[PDB]
Amino acid sequence: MDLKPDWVVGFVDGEGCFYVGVSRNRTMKTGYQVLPEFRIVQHKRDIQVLYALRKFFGCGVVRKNRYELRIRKRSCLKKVVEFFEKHPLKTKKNVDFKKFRRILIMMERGEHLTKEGLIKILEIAMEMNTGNHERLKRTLEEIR
Amino acid sequence: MDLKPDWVVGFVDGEGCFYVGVSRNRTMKTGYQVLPEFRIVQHKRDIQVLYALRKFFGCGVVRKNHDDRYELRIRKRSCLKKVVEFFEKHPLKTKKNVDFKKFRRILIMMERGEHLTKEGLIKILEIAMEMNTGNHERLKRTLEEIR
Repeated sequence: MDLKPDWVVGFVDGEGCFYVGVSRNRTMKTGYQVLPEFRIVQHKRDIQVLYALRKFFGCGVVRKNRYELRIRKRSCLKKVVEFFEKHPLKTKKNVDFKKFRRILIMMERGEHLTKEGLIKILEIAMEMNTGNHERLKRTLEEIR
Repeated sequence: MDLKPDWVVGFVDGEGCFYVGVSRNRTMKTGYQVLPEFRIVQHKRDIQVLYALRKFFGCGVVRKNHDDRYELRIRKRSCLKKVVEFFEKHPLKTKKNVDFKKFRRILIMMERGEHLTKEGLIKILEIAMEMNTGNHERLKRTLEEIR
């Protein structure tokens, strides 16, 4: 499988998901962990595409949920982010992408380690289309 | 917005559906009309993409689907022909290509008028049933009516 960058942009506009989860994790000073992730889900008949996309980005995990390319490692997410800056998404995923990127930058620069940075991140995540709004709302309430 | 061909391929690989329906139609000697179509469904916030694809192909209708969803639907023979020739030039990468190839075979058959004959229509229904679309039991009932 050989994939052309604009083919990848099209496929991700269609199938890709930029997500930021937050879970309780009382090890963290703040009490919470932010979990950004990028995911593309395909039926098993198309698992080849998932491996081809892993090869394209040079990183990621292909796993069964229905199989998934899931990217969690910040180094790998960085490559994803710089790909989509050079080759922008076309749908509303572009807007989720930009919030996703902003959170990733904040985390790389360690801003999530303060109460105020965590709060800022939660607010940005609540503006994304990818679920968990009520859940983000409830953790904002616990932090305050 | 303007789209690049490779982007269209990528997007259709992900979200495209090649559909072959059938309905009764008394004006046909065979008693039925095959209705191939290409559809792409999106949430309403991405309505703009549907109009971009419509502009890219230069044909098709954007319409409500259900609830908060909308569709680009391409049905007219002259438009389907433009879709077929596009994906001949720029092949799909996923197993959407298998559906596409079955879809193209059917349209080629329908251009040749094969749907006007019993055996030609039967063959079309049989190919449609090998496709990954949610219409099998309807195709099956139609074959039973025919026989």
